[PDB]
Amino acid sequence: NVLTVYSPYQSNLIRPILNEFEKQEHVKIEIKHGSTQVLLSNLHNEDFSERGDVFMGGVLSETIDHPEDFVPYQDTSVTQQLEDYRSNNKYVTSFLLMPTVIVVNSDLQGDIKIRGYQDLLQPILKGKIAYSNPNTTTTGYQHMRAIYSMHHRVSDVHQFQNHAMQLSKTSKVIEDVAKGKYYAGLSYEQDARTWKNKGYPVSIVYPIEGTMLNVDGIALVKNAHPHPKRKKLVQYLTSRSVQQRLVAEFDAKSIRKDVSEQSDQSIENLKNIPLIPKSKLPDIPHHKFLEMIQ
Repeated sequence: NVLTVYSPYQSNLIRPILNEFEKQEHVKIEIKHGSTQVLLSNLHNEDFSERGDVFMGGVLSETIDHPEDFVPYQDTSVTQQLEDYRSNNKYVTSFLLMPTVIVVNSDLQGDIKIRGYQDLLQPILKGKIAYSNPNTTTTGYQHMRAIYSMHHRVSDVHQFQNHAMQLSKTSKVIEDVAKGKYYAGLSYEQDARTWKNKGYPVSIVYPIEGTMLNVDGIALVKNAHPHPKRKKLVQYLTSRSVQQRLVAEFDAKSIRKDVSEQSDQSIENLKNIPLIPKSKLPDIPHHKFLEMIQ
């Protein structure tokens, strides 16, 4: 009896973690891959009997437009989760924290000042910075929410979109910035660090106006025959020892109170990041926000 997991994460990065669960619980996991929104849409158009069991990863509490596709579940670990990033919606369990960032090509930058979104509007940068399509990528979507949160003006989003090139994939932003095609781009910490660590001249900037923190989540999928091990998979992924392993192996921060941000790589501490005031984060459904800025 196969346990089926939807995940927007690259399989090569989640396989070691899930393989340990496979051994512990004597179950085979099958992973369906794609972008967050492709997976959510295919899941939506699947019959109950063909749906998988768990949606693992992605900013689910900001992108799920069909809560009816998921099963309310409150994880054992929630009382041990950071209070500010606890889901607040019954069908998502918060899992990891990931800052969105501006990436800057430090060879190209010279004397150009870039501390946040409004610096990206300088004339010297016109047409020479990049972001990813917010309608199809979670990273583009989150960045447009961040820009909207500065003054709650759609016109700020449109202004930025008249200054920056839109790319079809988030991975193209960091690659094209790293390789010198653009001065700067809108990305997220893991991608930025990945390419920085390859040796490219990538500087990481947390937008001073306000930095959007991605809360990745896990959700149980509503299907006809739920796998008996699926809740144990959620508990496993939010357990202290797995969360410790994720902070140590990735440029992500744990959702847990009792897990430290210390890790042998490059990472700023949350307390030093200029996060968007909570009373600023637009409380707008995914599809409605995209219609707002269309």
